[PDB]
Formats: sequence, structure tokens, C-alpha cells
Amino acid sequence: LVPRGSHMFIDMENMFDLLKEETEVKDLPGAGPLRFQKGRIEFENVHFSYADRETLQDVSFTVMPGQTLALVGPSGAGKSTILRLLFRFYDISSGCIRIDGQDISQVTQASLRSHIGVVPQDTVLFNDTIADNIRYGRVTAGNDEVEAAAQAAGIHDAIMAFPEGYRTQVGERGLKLSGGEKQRVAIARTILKAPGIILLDEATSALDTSNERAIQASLAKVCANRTTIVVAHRLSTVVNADQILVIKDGCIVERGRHEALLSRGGVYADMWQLQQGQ
Ligand SMILES: Nc1ncnc2c1ncn2[C@@H]1O[C@H](COP(=O)(O)OP(=O)(O)O)[C@@H](O)[C@H]1O
Repeated sequence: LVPRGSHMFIDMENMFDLLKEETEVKDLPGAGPLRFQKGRIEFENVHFSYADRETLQDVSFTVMPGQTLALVGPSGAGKSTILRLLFRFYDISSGCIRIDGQDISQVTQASLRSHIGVVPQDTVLFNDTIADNIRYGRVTAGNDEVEAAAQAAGIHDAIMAFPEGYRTQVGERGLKLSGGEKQRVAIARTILKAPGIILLDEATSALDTSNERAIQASLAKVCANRTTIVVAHRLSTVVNADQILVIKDGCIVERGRHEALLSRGGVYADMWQLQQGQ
């Protein structure tokens, strides 16, 4: 029977609440919306730890409005973690992440994310119509806007050939989309959302040459005048990026555009030489 000391004052509902696994992020009291101007991103001396070494160590960079930054490096280096931090999926222990001059930890998370389009490695399809799957990107959007995003994503024509056009039930219950179609839906959702910043985590699988090239074209489209951070797997992404950060063990070991990193003859040059295969 009778629980004592502090335990007699414990709220069980609070204990259940604390048992939840993702143990997330809170808006600071009075936080206002992010005053988004053109999407300049800055990490200043960022440190971050999931547990107990540092996952990210003194990470500093800027992405100027509309430029693309590619993160490259071995697995485990901390690339995806960087995208996660910009999304405020976790708080940082030291340093500062700003968008347009503003600490992202001091604005509402909802306003922050309303400005960020996430293109994940693989696309979640909902048991829902192709239209509502796209509208997942901005759930208040008109059918007209959904069409327009799909037109821009290069998926409109394939949708028109589905038996119910934009009404076609997709997902596991519905019509199976091709690999190309699925990725384009993610692109369309992002176009529809029309954010100022894109966090792109490239798939480590690829379709055939023709689809890869088309998909890659469509992606370049969605990013071209948006501030973009891409965890790059494709060589063409890196070649054409405005800046590349080479991450190793949480640290940016070297950085610059492609040609400048080659001419540096360091770690990125070693990678490029290895892929080249003289
Ligand atoms: N959710 C997590 N909990 C604990 N450690 C993690 C978690 N996610 C990633 N890590 C570790 O953080 C380090 C960086 O991972 P990640 O940022 O995904 O690297 P990358 O994208 O470069 O492969 C890796 O060692 C990974 O094992």
C-alpha cells in the first residue's frame, strides 16, 4: 500500500507522459513566428550530441538565399543530423542556428517548418487519392494548386492516364505508383508547399538512367531558387552545388565548390579520384 516521501506527490499521468520515446522540442514561451525573408541559413559553432562523443563538433556554415549546399562524407559523419537540426528535430547543446538572422530555437516550430520543404530519401504514400497525397504538402490548397504542383513535378501526365485521374486511390490499398511516380509525388508536395528552404536527403537507391535523369531534373527545378541543403549521394548534385561541406566525425574537414575541392587535393579529391577510376 501507502507510497511515501516524494512518491506520494508523484502524478501518474505525468509518469506515463514521460514514458514517451521521442522526447521533443518545445516552443519557448512567447515565441513568435519566424520572420522569413529569403532563407539565409547559418550554423554558428554548432555542437550536438545524441548521447554520452559529440555528434557534431563546432559546425559553422552559411547558406545564402537560394544557394545549394551539399553535405558529403562517410556514413555516420553527421550529414543527416545537420538537416535534423535545421528542422529543430532536436535542440543543440551549444552554438546557434539562425534563419535570416533569427535563432530557430526562439521562434515557433510550426512557423519554422512551414518554411522548410523536406524531401526525404523515400516517399510516404498515404492510403488516399493521388490528389490528397500531393495536398499533404499544403492541406489548404485548391485542386488547381495541386494540379499546378503536379504539372511542375512532371507527374500530371501520368496521373491523367490513371483510371480516376487525380481521384485515383493510391497507397497500399490503391493503384501502385512506379518508383518514378512516387518520388515525383514528394516533389509535387514540396512544390505545393512552396517553402523558401529545402532539406533534401538523396536516396541511396537509383532508378534507370532515364528516370534518374528526369527525377534529378525535377529536383533541380524545385531547389533552383530556394536555399537548399542536400545530403548528397549523386555526383551530379555535388558538381553543381554552390558549396560542399565535407563532414567527417562531426567536423567540417574541408569545403568549397567542386572544382576548388578537387584542386585542393585533399579528402574530397581522394573521393573523386576513387570514383573516377583512372
Ligand atoms: N537517433 C539517434 N540516436 C543516437 N545516435 C544517432 C541517432 N541518429 C544518428 N546517430 C548517430 O549520429 C551519427 C551521425 O549520424 P547521421 O547524422 O545520420 O550521419 P550521416 O547522415 O552522415 O550518415 C552517427 O554515428 C549515427 O550513428
